[PDB]
Amino acid sequence: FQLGRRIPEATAQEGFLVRPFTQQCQIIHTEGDHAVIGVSPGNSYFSRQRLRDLGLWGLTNFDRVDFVYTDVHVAESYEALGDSAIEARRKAVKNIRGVRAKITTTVNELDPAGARLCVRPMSEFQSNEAYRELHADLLTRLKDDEDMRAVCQDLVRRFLSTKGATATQEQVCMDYICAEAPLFLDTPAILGVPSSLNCYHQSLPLAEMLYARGSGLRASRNQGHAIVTPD
Repeated sequence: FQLGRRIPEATAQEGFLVRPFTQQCQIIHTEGDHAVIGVSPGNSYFSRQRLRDLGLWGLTNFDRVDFVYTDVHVAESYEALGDSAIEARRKAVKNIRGVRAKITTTVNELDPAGARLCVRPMSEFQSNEAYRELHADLLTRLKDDEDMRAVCQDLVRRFLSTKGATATQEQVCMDYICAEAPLFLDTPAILGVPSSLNCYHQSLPLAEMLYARGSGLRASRNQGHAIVTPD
């Protein structure tokens, strides 16, 4: 249930349906500067074949493509689901090795020279100054603004109710989403590209806020989101 006025529909491209979240995201998709293909560890959707298909779709449609796999708050999520701390870390380490390796093989196969397609962990952005400024700003607004925070908690509970939940599961999920958020706000600032489309096979839980009309916390005018699913 999207809140904008001319909701884009999906365009079929190299085996995917690409659905930009707003009309302005569709302009960014058409610019073809940059895509982030976010990848979650422990998620069987990201098979070797699906990653290859994504990487081919990406290089066909953008000048540059960055696969970014989430490697932060993974052990914490497994603990919040009931694993011991030791076993949560064991499984996080295993799932993070598997997704890193599948992506790395993909990228070596498609772009041996590392010219257009790159993979990196989400934690690598912790030393990026724009990422750090985006993250701190987001945390400060949540701390300072309880109405904005309440909207984000509702969006977290909606997202968890699909995948009820405890306070701990909510808090860890908020942490996990806050850590990805700078790439959903301003990948152009973090990666130095003209514009960027942040792509996933489900809409981002905070999309309704970050890509909305009005004012508040909003993604950069050069940042877009698309939902990208197999045709």
